[PDB]
Amino acid sequence: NMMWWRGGVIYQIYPRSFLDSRGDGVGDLNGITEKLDYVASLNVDGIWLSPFFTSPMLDFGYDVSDYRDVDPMFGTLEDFKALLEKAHSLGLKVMIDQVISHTSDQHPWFQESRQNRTNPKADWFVWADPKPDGTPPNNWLSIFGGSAWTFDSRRQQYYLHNFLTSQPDVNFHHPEARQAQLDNMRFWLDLGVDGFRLDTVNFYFHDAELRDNPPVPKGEAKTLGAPEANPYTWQRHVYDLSRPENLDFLKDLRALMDEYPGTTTVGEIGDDNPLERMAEYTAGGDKLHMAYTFDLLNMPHSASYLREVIERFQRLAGDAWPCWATSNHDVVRSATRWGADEDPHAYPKVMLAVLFSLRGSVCLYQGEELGLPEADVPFERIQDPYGKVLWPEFKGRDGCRTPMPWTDGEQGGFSPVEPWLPMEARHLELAVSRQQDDPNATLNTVRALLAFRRSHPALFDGDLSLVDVGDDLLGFTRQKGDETLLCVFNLTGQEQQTTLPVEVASDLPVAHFTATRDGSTLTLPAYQAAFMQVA
Ligand SMILES: [Mg+2]
Repeated sequence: NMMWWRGGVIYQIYPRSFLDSRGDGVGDLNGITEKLDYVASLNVDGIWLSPFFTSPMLDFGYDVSDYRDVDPMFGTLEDFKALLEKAHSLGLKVMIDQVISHTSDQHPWFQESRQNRTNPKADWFVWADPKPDGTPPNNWLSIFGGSAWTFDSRRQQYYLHNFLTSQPDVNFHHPEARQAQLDNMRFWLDLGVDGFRLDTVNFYFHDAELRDNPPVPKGEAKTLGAPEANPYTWQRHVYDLSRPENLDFLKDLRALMDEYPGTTTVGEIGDDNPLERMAEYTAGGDKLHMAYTFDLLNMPHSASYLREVIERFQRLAGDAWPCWATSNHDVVRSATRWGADEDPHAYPKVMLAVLFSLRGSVCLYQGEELGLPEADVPFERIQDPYGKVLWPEFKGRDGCRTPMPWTDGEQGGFSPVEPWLPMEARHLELAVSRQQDDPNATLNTVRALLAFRRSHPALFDGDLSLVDVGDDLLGFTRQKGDETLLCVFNLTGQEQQTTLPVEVASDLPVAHFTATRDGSTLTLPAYQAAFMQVA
């Protein structure tokens, strides 16, 4: 089953906030291992672990100082090997973040590189002379605030960092640096991991000519990957990322993956035109296997919007393959971001039915299966550096990173001490223990939906054809071989009725959804999904 990834459903675990088995208030690897039975019970096909590598934690793991080891607060490399073995014993694939665009400034490569202009690693990061006036080489901005360039007195040069000052970007124009990153990835492949989530995958190359970005014209939409309050959104990102050279590197990376049959990659795209970049990066069978974008990670969420995304994607490369996600550790939890003005119990169920019915692979974020709302983290508990630069207009990402509620008890059973981010009180009522045996809880809707998805080949990788069910319903067929299903979703809080545009052979009940069909007339109460076998 070497193509499991092309349609598979992956559960994203954010290790710091999953389960603290050790007792310091931070989630760790043994905590994950303890809960792998729960993960398998979701009927997902695998997991993706956010970073657990040695890190000063200034960007909570995305600032890596040793690519081939586990940070002591998460445990050890043997703990990882044990996690991997247990996941495999349960039939789960294990993917891990690879953060190859940048290192921590505490990474030995950077410690060496920064000493002078002449050392063996001088060119492994992106160094440039100041302008004659002493200022940065160009107008590029860090996503986390200020110039993307920081001066280092040792070299009398600036280095580039798209993110924190402590996250210097690796110079992909330097072949030895690219190869060192591939070798780091091979280390994990040799341990038996099933694949990688590639952080900021389109960022790897910058323009060697260091050209200024043009401004975004007034009245034009801002990028989907950053809050509008961020100055980063005032530029069109043409020279700082998404450069042609990256396509060739993706081929080298794919060649590595191809040496390990059954392994996969999902790239994180952060681009002004993200569907286009995802299609380009995942086409040709010789680059990324799949990638996700911020198209479904932002504010719009109507049936019309979703149709628009699908229509746009269906004009792009026919050999592209998307991974769809509605939540992750970088954005407001979907139950709030999309569902704040909808019924808090019913809406996440139909939203997830949609996610699980789109043509593509799926990433499901920890806690999204519980219908968890965004947490409200008080100012004095804020941890994310991205929550301390644009406050209060943008409050960072801590609200989606609060600890998982295993129980309704003290700290939700997450830790014996006060956790690194506060347990959200509302989450206790929605805890795993509270949903486990409630057939009406979102947890069990998810289990049922994913069991249903598994039972229909059309819902793994079938073609998708939009059908006309009116403006306020989302409807499409999914087809693989002899199976054609009609899928219709009412994402609204009001009943909708439509004539069906295709002939239906039978109804397919799932997960306590309650749509009524009388011949060609389909009635969908608020927040209901309907699946039918097409004649
Ligand atoms: Mg711990």
